[PDB]
Amino acid sequence: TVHTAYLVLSSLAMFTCLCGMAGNSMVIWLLGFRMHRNPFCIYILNLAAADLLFLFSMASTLSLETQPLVNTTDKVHELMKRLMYFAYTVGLSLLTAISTQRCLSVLFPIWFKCHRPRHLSAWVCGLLWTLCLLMNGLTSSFCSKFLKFNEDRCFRVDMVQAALIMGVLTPVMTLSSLTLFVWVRRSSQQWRRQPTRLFVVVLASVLVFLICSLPLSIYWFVLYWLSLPPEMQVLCFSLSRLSSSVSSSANPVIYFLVGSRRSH
Ligand SMILES: CCCCCCCCCCCCCCCC(=O)O
Ligand SMILES: CCCCCCCCCCCCCCCC(=O)O
Ligand SMILES: CCCCCCCCCCCCCCCC(=O)O
Ligand SMILES: CCCCCCCCCCCCCCCC(=O)O
Repeated sequence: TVHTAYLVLSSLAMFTCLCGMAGNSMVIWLLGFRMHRNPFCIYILNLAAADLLFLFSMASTLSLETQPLVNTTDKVHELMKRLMYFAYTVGLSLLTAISTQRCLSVLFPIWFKCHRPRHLSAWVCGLLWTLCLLMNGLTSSFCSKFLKFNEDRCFRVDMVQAALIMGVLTPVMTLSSLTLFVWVRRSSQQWRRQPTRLFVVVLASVLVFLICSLPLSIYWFVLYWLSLPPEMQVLCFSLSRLSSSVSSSANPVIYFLVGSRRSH
């Protein structure tokens, strides 16, 4: 019954996590000190690193939660689960930043070329990492069974994190991507040959972000606390992990391969 769906989806999650390790390692290798004169390369490398950490963290979590969590595979297990959620949050924030950068590259092209700071991406990434680390430190300091545990404070932290994500990251990313789509459609499709590639890649990015990345967020930060019966909460959690791992493994294909002008 449910114990078969759980194990099969966990096996799928492990497989896509390992594929994500391979892909993100290749992307990291291909972006070292070079192929970064393009303003669209710092974000991709940072996203690859964050996705690699996130997929490694689920790989470890799935390996550890198989064997009994008696006394020694529990503290490290929760540590790397917190690491996984931190990396997931920073990856979602990086996706939002990438979409906003792509939108601004066409909404304000003169500013993007002759006025954007050469290191704007660098400190935006640094600020995103710092904010994600601070928020996840708050989350772990109020929700961990080891560090410091509470019910009301943990619920409040989860609620504020869910509000932040679902009211900043999803609206900003969706509006930026749809503004890019509409601007290209209503400004370039009429004059030149229709940019079919741009439309299809933008739609694929939005679709994969909406139906693959959010499930884990909407489960962990919302569906966890709402009173839901068991034997179905496991299914939601496992579907969320599989969708998020698929999204993180497909990010290198949809962001680096589509946009590999330099490596061509
Ligand atoms: C207020 C809470 C935190 C909100 C963080 C939002 C992160 C995504 C939006 C800004 C990122 C992209 C900024 C411009 C990037 C560029 O054009 O190089
Ligand atoms: C962190 C992201 C910051 C984004 C700031 C956007 C700057 C826009 C500046 C005004 C538009 C300049 C180019 C068009 C000029 C015009 O309107 O005629
Ligand atoms: C876990 C906390 C980490 C905090 C700092 C993380 C910084 C990640 C890397 C940001 C900059 C990447 C390289 C930029 C190079 C450049 O364009 O000069
Ligand atoms: C560099 C970014 C910040 C990283 C650290 C974030 C804060 C750590 C977690 C909070 C620990 C203490 C929380 C309050 C404890 C209490 O009120 O009993």
